[PDB]
Amino acid sequence: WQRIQDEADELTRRFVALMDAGEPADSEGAMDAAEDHRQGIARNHYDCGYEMHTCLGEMYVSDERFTRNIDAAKPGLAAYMRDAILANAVRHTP
Repeated sequence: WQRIQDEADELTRRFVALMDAGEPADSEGAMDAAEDHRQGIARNHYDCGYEMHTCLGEMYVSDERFTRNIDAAKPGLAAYMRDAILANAVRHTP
């Protein structure tokens, strides 16, 4: 497919779908999604990096430039995602 963009968009729906259920971002399914999230991100470049994952959490809310674009497809998804990243990361490394 060579389309390394639509794949990321599947995650948003996947994460957002969690919001729809209002599951706990610490949901194994959600967190497992975090594992998938990290796996797909790291797979594109670099490798294991829970820390680099935490770094993206910043843009998911920091720098109104990125926050504004991400959350544009759903309100508050950015804030919720930040919660998602750390919980998965924390069970691995607090």
